[PDB]
Amino acid sequence: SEAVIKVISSACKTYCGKTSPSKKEIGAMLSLLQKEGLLMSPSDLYSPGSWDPITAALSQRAMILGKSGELKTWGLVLGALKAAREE
Repeated sequence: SEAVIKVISSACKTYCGKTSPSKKEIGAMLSLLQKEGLLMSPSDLYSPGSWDPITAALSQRAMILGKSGELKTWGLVLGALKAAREE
């Protein structure tokens, strides 16, 4: 799951624009989406269609639990992959 972090760690710097996530966060997110039962692999981040239930899910967890670390990474990592498919 190294190629799934390089494609985002390099793309976010072009999409997010001085607002990319943290290297330690990316690894703490791609692994969460799996256990959460959202995706089966980190490369699934390139699947524009399941972000709906995934985005609303992480947004609800931050509230129920109270934290917002993982969700923060999703909101950013998604801000890039979203503009990717476009252009």
